Amino acid sequence: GYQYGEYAGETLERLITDYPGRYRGTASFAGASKLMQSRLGFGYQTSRQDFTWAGNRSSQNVIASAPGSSGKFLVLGAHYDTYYGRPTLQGLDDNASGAAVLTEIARNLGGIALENGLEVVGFGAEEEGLRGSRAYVESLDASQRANLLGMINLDSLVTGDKMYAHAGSNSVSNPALGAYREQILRIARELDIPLFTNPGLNAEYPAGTGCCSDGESFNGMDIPVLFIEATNWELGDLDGYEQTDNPAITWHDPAEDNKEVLTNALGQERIEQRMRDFSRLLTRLVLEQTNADLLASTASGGALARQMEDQLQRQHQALTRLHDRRWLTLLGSNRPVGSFDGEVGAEGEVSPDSGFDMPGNPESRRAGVHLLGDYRYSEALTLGGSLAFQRSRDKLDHGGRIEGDTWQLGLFGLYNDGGPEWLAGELNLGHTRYDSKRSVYLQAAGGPVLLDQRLSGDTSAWSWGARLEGGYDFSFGELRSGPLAGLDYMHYRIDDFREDEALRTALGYEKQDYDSLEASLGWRLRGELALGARMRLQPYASLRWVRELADGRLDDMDLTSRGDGRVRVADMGGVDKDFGRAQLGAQLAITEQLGVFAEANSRFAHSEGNQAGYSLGVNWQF
Ligand SMILES: NC(=[NH2+])NCCC[C@H](N)C(=O)O
Ligand SMILES: [Zn+2]
Ligand SMILES: [Zn+2]
Repeated sequence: GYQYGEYAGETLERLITDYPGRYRGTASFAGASKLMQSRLGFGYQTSRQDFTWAGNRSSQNVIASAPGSSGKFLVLGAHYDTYYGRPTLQGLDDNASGAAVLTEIARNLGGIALENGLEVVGFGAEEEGLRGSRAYVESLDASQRANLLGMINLDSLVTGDKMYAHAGSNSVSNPALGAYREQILRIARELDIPLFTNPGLNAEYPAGTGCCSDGESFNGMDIPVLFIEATNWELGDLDGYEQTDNPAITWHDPAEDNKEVLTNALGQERIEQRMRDFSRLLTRLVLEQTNADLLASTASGGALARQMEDQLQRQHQALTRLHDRRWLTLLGSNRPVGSFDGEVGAEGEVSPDSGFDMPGNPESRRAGVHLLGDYRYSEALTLGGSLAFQRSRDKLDHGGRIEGDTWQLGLFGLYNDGGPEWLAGELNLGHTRYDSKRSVYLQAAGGPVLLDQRLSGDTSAWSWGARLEGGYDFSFGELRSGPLAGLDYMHYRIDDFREDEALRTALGYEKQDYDSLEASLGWRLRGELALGARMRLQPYASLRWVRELADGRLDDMDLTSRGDGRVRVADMGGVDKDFGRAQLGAQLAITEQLGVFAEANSRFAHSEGNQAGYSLGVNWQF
């Protein structure tokens, strides 16, 4: 997509060349307004609103609106009108740059969900005595004025060497009025964007505040106001009229303010760079202010929490698969009770990136240690334990990464009287420690990177539960296979953790107390192909369905952003409660003690959820 400000440059060129000399009662003005609406119409319900003042005098202003859940919109006003006594002559410095940056911001916010709506307003006939802004405020009713979260104004975004962003003249009463001024100062400081403010040297104007722009009408209410202009308050009468210390001339007039003249005197690189800086700065300000960044961060946090729960369930399903391999081994050559029968080994797993489902493209890989041991008399029932370690570095998108060491303790008892029928049981306990590193990559459709922040966090989550399986089967030849039924239960608990990073996008999680009840039914296989003097392969595969009787995994979490702290409901999507998983592989025995394996587990659902996974490990039975 287009970089930061390139689209602003394109729309500036179109505005200044195709429709120069835009003023009230002009066909060029109508063409310019049509162009203005056409530029920012992406993702907006643009609707020009004609107004009148003093009878015959009338004009119109472009309004682009984005629906907001909170019902309080933020207004980005910037007129596209030139001086009245300047017909058919391009006005660049006056507000062409402002209009270009405004359309740039409107497009960069297009297609983005916003908790607070954005109402990009392109004013007109402003040079005629602020008619557009006053008429817009007049059209506002009590509800709109109550819901005016704030106002941002643009004007003369090129000529001024040092850019400024000063709040309204009403900042003297409420010290908190200049909230937008403070936010834009913070963003400019954090993005290496030089942005001063009003020095307040002149007593005629309030310190840190501007005047004589669109927000003169918005000052009527105690709402944040932000004038964004490029001037030079340390030069001339300290009122910004001499906006540039360069030779140049300086304001809107026929004799100056032309594309070629500005390019020759101030350099095209300067105008382009200032337009890019304004685009990026205001895009970040609108993101942080309309809480669109908070909405994106909460959406990414919901995705991260869902993926963390999926990682925990994947780890415990890997533990149960290890138990299943041990049971496969145990179902043959029962051997005398007692003696030495402990087992140990390392197991690894590679998860293909084809799982998808979760928004982060979950490419994962598992590895770790595990222990085993089991003996009991009568050779029918044998109960034993296991001590497992696992570190599944489930990797998100845009550099996101989740990883956690895990300790697992299980007690399982396998019962078989030597016949076709068998049954068993199982329990588990897991004390993992996630090191969350998620990414919040928010960008417009075809637009540049609006914001790319990486959060970090540390959480410990416990998990317990129970399990049991069994069945019976016949066999043709040396290989057996038949129906197996099982019950899986795990009451995961993910403790609340707050992100270490101090940003707006950092989140504050909550305790997750949810249970998964995977009732199952399927078919299994088990055989022995003893090719070689010591090798005895154990083919085995499964095709079993699962139907949850409960939530399975938490759907919606109450999250609060560190920037604001309000209660935000984040949706992690639906929970696939109707699917089935399949297994495949075999187990080798290099000797009586050593033995490798290669199991592939592949959850399959026809509607949504097709996770896949491979695994290879070696057991030293000693
Ligand atoms: N001292 C100032 N605030 N000067 C800037 C005035 C800009 C003027 N309202 C315009 O739109 O062209
Ligand atoms: Zn002007
Ligand atoms: Zn202006």
